[PDB]
Amino acid sequence: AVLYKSNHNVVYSCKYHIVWCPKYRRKVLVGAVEMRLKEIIQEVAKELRVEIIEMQTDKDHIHILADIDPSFGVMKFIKTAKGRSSRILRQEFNHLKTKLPTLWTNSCFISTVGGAPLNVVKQYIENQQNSNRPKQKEKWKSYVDNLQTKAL
Amino acid sequence: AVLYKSNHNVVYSCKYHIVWCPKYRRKVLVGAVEMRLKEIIQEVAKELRVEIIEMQTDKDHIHILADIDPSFGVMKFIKTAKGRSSRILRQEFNHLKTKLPTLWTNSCFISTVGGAPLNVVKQYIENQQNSNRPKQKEKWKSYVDNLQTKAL
DNA sequence: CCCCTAGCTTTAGCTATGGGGA
DNA sequence: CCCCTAGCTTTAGCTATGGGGA
Repeated sequence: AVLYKSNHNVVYSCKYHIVWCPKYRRKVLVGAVEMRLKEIIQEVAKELRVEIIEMQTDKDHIHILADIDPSFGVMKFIKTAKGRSSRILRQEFNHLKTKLPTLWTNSCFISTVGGAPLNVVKQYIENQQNSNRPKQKEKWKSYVDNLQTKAL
Repeated sequence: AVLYKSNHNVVYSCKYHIVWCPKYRRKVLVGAVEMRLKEIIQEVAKELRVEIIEMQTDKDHIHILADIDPSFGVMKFIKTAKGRSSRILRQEFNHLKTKLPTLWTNSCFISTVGGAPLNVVKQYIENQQNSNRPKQKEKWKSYVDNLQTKAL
């Protein structure tokens, strides 16, 4: 959910808007291709532990709203999503192979999305331990334990 | 400024709120230590091409609003920021070395910030080339040349 | 900005805060 | 969640989508 926890002690929420277009901004992302593209991206996300919040395509581009573990790195998810989908789709639909040198370009757009944390930041500080005493360890455990994670 | 470009062809704006607290949430980020802390983080940001939009400490924690090249990785800026400041600060002020086992903890808070792209995404797509014709190469070069970068 | 090579997956087709440069 | 180990910088003191587990 909105606020995750690293496998260790990193408290985060890293949502990214990602957008990239086919070679020549070709309008191939429709029908069969559009469907498989979304499926392939889905498999990559689960595998790379990326939370696809939203995802839609519109002929000459794909728009993804994703949550990504800051330790992992947005470009790793993109590298894979673009690389694989390109190999698969070009294998599945030949006009994507015979008419284009590649499926994608070396470009892509990325923007961080989120609003002023304010209170979330206050709760984070307040719950850090201020000693090794029992109460403190309990305060912290209760805090992080009540956070979302990304297994698989 | 707000919308940058990679050394290659990545059009981005990745802003992050970053917060970490001293070990034990000790209120040591004041006076001399606070000043030197900000100075150190300023040097690490410039060395790592990280843009510090805003920074402020407040006794028991430092708050940073940074813009980082998506291909660089948030944790590399934090690793160096926490890592170096700790080494230096504990070297310059002994009460930080004798009274604490480390300066920081293995925790930190990270949240992406920024609103929906909407029009910025439309302009991104509209300026992708749709062919190798000269006009398209001009439209594109023109677009990317009119974007911010991070030299040094 | 381009193209070239490394690096790694998808072993094709993508990124590298990559690199060098009429 | 903890602690251990390795990696890399600050060669101390931090992170690793790290690892393993009363």
